[PDB]
Amino acid sequence: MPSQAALLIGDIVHARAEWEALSSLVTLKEFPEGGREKFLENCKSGQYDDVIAIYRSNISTKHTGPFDRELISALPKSVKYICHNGAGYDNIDVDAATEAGIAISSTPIAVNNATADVAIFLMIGALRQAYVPITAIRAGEWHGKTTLGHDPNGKTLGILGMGGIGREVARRARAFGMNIIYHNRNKLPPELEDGAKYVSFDELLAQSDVFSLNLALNASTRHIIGEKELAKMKDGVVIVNTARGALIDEKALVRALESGKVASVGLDVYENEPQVEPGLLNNPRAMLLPHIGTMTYETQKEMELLVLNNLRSAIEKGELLTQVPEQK
Repeated sequence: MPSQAALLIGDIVHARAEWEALSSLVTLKEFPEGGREKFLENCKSGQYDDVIAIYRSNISTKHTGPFDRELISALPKSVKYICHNGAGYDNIDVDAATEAGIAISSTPIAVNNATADVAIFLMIGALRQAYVPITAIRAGEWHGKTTLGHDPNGKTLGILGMGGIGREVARRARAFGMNIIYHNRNKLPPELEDGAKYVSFDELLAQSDVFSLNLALNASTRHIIGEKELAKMKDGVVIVNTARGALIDEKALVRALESGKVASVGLDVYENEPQVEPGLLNNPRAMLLPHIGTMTYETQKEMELLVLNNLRSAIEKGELLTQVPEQK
């Protein structure tokens, strides 16, 4: 009927022009900040009662809290679409949305290159324990206590969750001379394996020299790598995570670093970020970044544009471009 609106939660950094352009189709509304309590008050107040679609992002969670069952339950009945900026969306309760008649899109295949770039950066950092020489040169110590690292050449990269990101990690890692193995719940068809060898979960733990993971976070993949799994890995394994930190029992990871079971880690993500377990943060043999995977100009703008294109498709045609696989 008349009077459709779109609501922006949080900020749009790179694609403001594309957002403003949607005003030819709908009334543009914004919730740039304010907290969950105030967001819920706005919902109950009727002011969003014409909103058919919502743009939100992983970062914008700080302004509303997650789009969990409770928040979805408060959304006005008008809402038909939530277009999310991020390849991960573990802060949206997808089934609650389905029940409320809301379709969700995310941003898959825009994050792949940048995240993989950071995964390989982290892997080489971890294999060289590069925080030591990075710190030493700046301190005027030259090498300082730098120790010899290991070459990735001839070594096995194991990938738990071979998907778009994993394939781009594998492509890079092969150029470094690595052999690639992976485990998904189901073997991928040959073009999607793109050269990698399928193995069981236990075999992935046993055979990886560098172990990396790309899983969606959920109640069952939380701590999928815990004490038991670390104990199955090779002595001297290096672990890389650019996915979600809570996939690993970080306290168990710290104990495994401490015993020498794990030689090093290359992390971009953490179980309670922005907090990092102290024994992890304080370990100069670890290679650690503060979740910078997609923090580039080209990737961030591509991610925004994908969300806005989903929105425009939803409004004009009543369909999404990248609807989440749960609903599809």
